[PDB]
Amino acid sequence: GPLGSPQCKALYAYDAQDTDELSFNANDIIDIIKEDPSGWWTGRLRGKQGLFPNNYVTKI
Ligand SMILES: NCCCCCCCCN
Repeated sequence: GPLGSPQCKALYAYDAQDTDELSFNANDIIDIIKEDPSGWWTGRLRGKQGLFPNNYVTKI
């Protein structure tokens, strides 16, 4: 593609609340794998994959 694969930048830190969730720090860059319509997106960051709330991030 002309652009990289989709990413977003965390606006706020998120601490996973379940085993299927992803934790990250504010300003972390997350690779987006899936964008569920609920806003629970699937991301990868530093050797972790998991669900995270999209209201904590901004697409870049
Ligand atoms: N712990 C996250 C639960 C929220 C539900 C995520 C939706 C996944 C749908 N495959």
